[PDB]
Amino acid sequence: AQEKQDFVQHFSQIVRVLTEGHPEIGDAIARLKEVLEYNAIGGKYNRGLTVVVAFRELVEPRKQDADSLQRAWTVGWCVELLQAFFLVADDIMDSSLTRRGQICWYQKPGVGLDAINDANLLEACIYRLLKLYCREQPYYLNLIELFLQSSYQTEIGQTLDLLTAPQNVDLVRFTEKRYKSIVKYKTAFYSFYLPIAAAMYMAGIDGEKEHANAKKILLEMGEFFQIQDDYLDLFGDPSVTGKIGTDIQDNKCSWLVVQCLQRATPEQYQILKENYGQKEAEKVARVKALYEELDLPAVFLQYEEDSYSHIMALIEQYAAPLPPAVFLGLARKIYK
Amino acid sequence: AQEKQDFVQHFSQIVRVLTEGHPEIGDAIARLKEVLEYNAIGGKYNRGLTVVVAFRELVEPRKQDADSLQRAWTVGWCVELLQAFFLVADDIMDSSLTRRGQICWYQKPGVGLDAINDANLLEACIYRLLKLYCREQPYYLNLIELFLQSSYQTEIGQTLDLLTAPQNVDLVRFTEKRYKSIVKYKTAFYSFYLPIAAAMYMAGIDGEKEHANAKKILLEMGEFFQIQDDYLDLFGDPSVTGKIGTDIQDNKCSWLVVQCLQRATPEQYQILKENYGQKEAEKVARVKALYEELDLPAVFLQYEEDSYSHIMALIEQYAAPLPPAVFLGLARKIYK
Ligand SMILES: Cc1ccc(-c2cc3c(N[C@H](Cc4ccccc4)P(=O)(O)O)ncnc3s2)cc1
Ligand SMILES: Cc1ccc(-c2cc3c(N[C@H](Cc4ccccc4)P(=O)(O)O)ncnc3s2)cc1
Ligand SMILES: [Cl-]
Ligand SMILES: [Cl-]
Repeated sequence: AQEKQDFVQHFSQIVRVLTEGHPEIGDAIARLKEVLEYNAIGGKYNRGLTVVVAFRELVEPRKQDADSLQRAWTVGWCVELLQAFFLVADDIMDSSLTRRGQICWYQKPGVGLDAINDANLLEACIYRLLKLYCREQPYYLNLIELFLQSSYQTEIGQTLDLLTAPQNVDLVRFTEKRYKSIVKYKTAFYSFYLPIAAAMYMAGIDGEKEHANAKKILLEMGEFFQIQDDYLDLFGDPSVTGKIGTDIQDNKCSWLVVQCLQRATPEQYQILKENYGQKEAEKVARVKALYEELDLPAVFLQYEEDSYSHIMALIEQYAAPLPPAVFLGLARKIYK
Repeated sequence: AQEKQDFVQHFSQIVRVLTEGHPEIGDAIARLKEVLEYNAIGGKYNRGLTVVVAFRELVEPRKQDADSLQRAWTVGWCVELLQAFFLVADDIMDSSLTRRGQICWYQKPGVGLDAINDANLLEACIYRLLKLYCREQPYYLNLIELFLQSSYQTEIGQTLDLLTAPQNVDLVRFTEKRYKSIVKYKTAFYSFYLPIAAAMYMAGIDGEKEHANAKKILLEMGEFFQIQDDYLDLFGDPSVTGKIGTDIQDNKCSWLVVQCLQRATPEQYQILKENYGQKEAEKVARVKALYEELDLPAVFLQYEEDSYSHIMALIEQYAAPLPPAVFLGLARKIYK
């Protein structure tokens, strides 16, 4: 909330600029506006904010002029638009209903599958903003390359997930090797690496060793973030989190299920194969209870402590010559 | 067919390279292969070929080494991948059934809406190929900018079309101003301008006057191409064309309907408002017949002659200092 204020006020500009002497596309543009208003707003904006906070921590207080700052808030919003893009499109693919307690864009009367083209525009906006605000800067190409690669990392990932978890009831697919691989591609690169990485390029730090080291820390934070994300879906107090859960109820390849699958006598595979993915609550319950009887909440605690220790070693070994404050900023947030 | 041979043999490489020491994404990559094989192949490859033919016509026979040529066949394939991307995604949005006489990707058993992520990968491949083959070249950024802008031109366009023509039976929307605007954004930039424009950049011709002039010729060729595309859907002998038509049968904003709407007594608006968009053949027929009784086939002939004259004036006035052979190559094809 120290720099969240200005970030969200700058949105109104993002839209002003994306929406304008080419008269008869005017209507398409109208609709672009509606799209962004509804789909870019209403999150907690952490990823986009990471770019701003990191940019401030990374630069000479000298070279942080109004223009510099203009570009940090933008490239921050470019990340929130990348996300909206995956989110709109995944929500169609998963046949989701709500998101941020609010009806999904594609479920709205009159949108439906038009949401496909809408998502594509969310993505297109990224590269419009980069041209409008950074075409001049030494790191212009680096930012295009980054976003593009982050998109591809993410898409490869979603493909893996879909292949793993048919919305075709199968647990043989749900392995640790595979789960780590899904999380890395689908959530970790775009959620942890993209934003620090963007800030670094903006700072003129483009050595692929520096990035090699930053990615290493960040990708592991990404694993924890998701593994914690999967724990809370079930056991996390829904008021503390802000969501009912459908990890079991929707045949997801959770961390939970992966670890239960690693730790279960055949007689237990069945009770899981019997009620994982069912709509009935009676069924949703007799997995939860199996998880509880495998002390998995306790196995999570064990992983959280290890993970934590490890992030700090990685920060110790690889943050240099960046301020650890970049990493500890994130670590603080995610280890709540 | 003079240079179509090598173009289609080079595909096999395109795939070899897009699909490879990161072991557990291996499956996602498998699937990418399936995606491209099925969706990049089976067209007539005109747009991608335009890049190759234009590259040859545009360069010093000196500077056309194996490497140069390697990059022309690629950036040609980059265009065929852009198209596959719009095509897969539009075919979902339109609830289409077949395409190239062949079941659409999304209708295949096990694909469905996963086709969304599949289309996104088709698009991602463009930028992988550009990095793999051109990162070094002076025009690398120009080609990224071009493709990105061509994507956005196209998406803006599809948005306009969707807004115009709810798959909501309305003719008031179907105007000439609007039709020209749909065709320009949705089909003309990516089909005519992208490929000549790509070849020019590859040739080191990047002046925005040169491109200003090339786009002018090409966008008008784009209008004709589509306007002819809409004529043939109905009256075009389906063996000469290679498609049954559902321009009327699917409430499309055709050239036909636009011109019939411009030329019709109220008593005729009704007969159109009565049977445009109906599945029944009896209904599909009593529009066709209205079109015939408005001598629209004859109005098409009148437009084809004018259009033709005009393309040549535009070529006369704006081709320089490019070989007219670049433009007359296309004009020859499209004016069949
Ligand atoms: C780079 C980066 C850094 C921090 C975060 C955080 C997300 C988050 C958060 N998420 C919400 C959902 C959620 C995720 C994980 C745990 C609990 C709730 P949403 O996506 O509805 O804003 N909730 C509470 N604190 C945090 S911190 C994300 C990315
Ligand atoms: C830049 C550019 C230049 C020429 C073409 C052509 C397409 C085409 C063509 N299309 C087929 C469909 C069709 C379009 C227009 C008229 C008749 C058929 P498809 O997309 O199944 O390959 N058929 C016959 N000749 C041609 S020439 C496209 C782009
Ligand atoms: Cl400046
Ligand atoms: Cl070379």
